[PDB]
Amino acid sequence: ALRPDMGYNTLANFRIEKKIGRGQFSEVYRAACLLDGVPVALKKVQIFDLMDAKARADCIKEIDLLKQLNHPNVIKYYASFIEDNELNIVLELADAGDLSRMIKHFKKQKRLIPERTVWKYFVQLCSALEHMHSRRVMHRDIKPANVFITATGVVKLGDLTPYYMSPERIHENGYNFKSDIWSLGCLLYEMAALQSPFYMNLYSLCKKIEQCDYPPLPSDHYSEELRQLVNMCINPDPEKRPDVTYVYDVAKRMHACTA
Ligand SMILES: Nc1ncnc2c1ncn2[C@@H]1O[C@H](COP(=O)(O)OP(=O)(O)O)[C@@H](O)[C@H]1O
Ligand SMILES: [Mg+2]
Ligand code: NI
Repeated sequence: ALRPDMGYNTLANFRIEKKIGRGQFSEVYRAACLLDGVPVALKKVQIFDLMDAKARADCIKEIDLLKQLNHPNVIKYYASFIEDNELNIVLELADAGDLSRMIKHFKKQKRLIPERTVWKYFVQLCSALEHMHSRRVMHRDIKPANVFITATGVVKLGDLTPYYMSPERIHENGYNFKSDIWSLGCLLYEMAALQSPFYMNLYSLCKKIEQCDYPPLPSDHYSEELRQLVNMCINPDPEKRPDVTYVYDVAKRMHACTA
């Protein structure tokens, strides 16, 4: 039964329409908020059957930080709450596809993504990430499949064996902001090459990374600007990588003067 005072924080205020995903830790549904008709993704997690006191604190503290985020290029966290012995996370529905599939399209058509199109999407992604960093929140899982795109071409940085392993993460050092920058650079490269720069185990990956053993992007399709931005973002040394604000400023310049 409906509970109007409860907003997005109770299952009674949602109607489940379809199971749309199965995760390793969760099951994901499409649903509608009965109060305003807004469609949403609803995750249900058995955190009591998989987590411990400490983990639940970390996860829940993190989710609560995430709900404060508010930006057009970042998946919105409307609510989270314990109910039926489960963590329920209510998220902005991002239903139309993602960067991983866009890249498959181009591969299938045997075409590269024009530089202009790369910037069109990358600049939105930078916008998303600068918002997060400005709020002192690290994303932690930047990868093409986690970069949703609406039917209208809007980037939606999705909800936080990882796809892009940074050197500090490979060696179990702390993830931090420069680690997001590393992923961001790998993603820019992947948009331009249609493959990860380091496309195979962690030792050989470490080797490759320390020696920049990745194939160069073709200079006849991609500007020095695009290629240098990749180069500096995936520098093995975190201190050599630029902050997100510098990356964003280039993306905006390049988006402006290629469109
Ligand atoms: N906000 C969302 N909107 C639509 N689908 C989503 C959303 N978040 C996740 N999904 C889908 O749910 C599936 C599994 O969720 P996932 O993020 O892997 O959860 P976990 O990693 O905790 O198991 C994925 O295929 C993904 O496409
Ligand atoms: Mg999963
Ligand atoms: Ni190593």
